[PDB]
Amino acid sequence: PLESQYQVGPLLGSGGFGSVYSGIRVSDNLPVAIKHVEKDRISDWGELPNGTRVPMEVVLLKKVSSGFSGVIRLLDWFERPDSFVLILERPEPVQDLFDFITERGALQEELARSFFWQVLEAVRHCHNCGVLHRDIKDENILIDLNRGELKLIDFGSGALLKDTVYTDFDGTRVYSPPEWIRYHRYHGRSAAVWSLGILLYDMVCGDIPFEHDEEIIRGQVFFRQRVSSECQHLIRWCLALRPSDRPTFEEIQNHPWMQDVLLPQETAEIHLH
Ligand SMILES: Fc1cccc(F)c1-c1ccc2[nH]nc(-c3cncc(O[C@H]4CNCCC45CC5)n3)c2c1
Repeated sequence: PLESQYQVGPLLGSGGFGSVYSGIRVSDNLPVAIKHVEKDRISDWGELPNGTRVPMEVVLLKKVSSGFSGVIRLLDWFERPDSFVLILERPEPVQDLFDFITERGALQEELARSFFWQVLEAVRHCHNCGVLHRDIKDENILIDLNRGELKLIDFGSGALLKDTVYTDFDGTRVYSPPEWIRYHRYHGRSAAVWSLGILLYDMVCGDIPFEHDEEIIRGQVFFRQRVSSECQHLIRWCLALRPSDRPTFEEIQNHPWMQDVLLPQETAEIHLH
């Protein structure tokens, strides 16, 4: 079942998401990632078209898993007595964006643009498929270093997308919007756009803009690195205090800072190889 089909490799890491291992699919030597989650730690359950009780993460991944490569593909999954196991794709060589930024510091704007654009395409794809990630951040983005392609990972804090208010949140606090901090209420799209402003700031400054609740609520952005005025403007727009003042995905991608994006392969050749 799981035992024979996959050869298990080293532990890649563990956290709120559970424990993830490197691995190889025995049949064709396909590189994979093997993710284990205990049932006790799963608060958010969902149901398949089969009518089967699984972790919401499995529901969400199946809804977004198609030829589009901006989201990590779910290859298979298994239930065990006290856990679920997910077999996910694994690009090779790969590095998560948090580690990449830690090593480089602030990213050049051309590179940040390419990366941010790909994140946007991936988030739009999720939203089109009825899925809200709810934990967009550097740690949850992988870079395929050869192709220069980014992938979203870890849908364990996600939800079905809806147009009504959310009153639960389980993502990362420092990426969460002021309406959550103050009222424990938010809407999907506008909260996602706030997290994208935090992410963009992180890319171009090398760290997140806010640490404490009061800074989030105050929403005053200070630039610690040299950042173009157009990029500063896009960031401040994404981080508007009122949800309804934030741009739509379309407005973000039509913003002047976002024009003439590099292709992924060009991005790898210039910045990654
Ligand atoms: F294979 C890898 C090597 C180095 C870093 C990586 F992130 C990976 C990798 C490759 C394929 C993957 N598919 N899914 C994951 C995954 C899923 N959920 C969580 C998660 O967390 C990792 C990324 N941020 C830091 C913590 C982490 C354990 C290392 N990865 C995945 C990861």
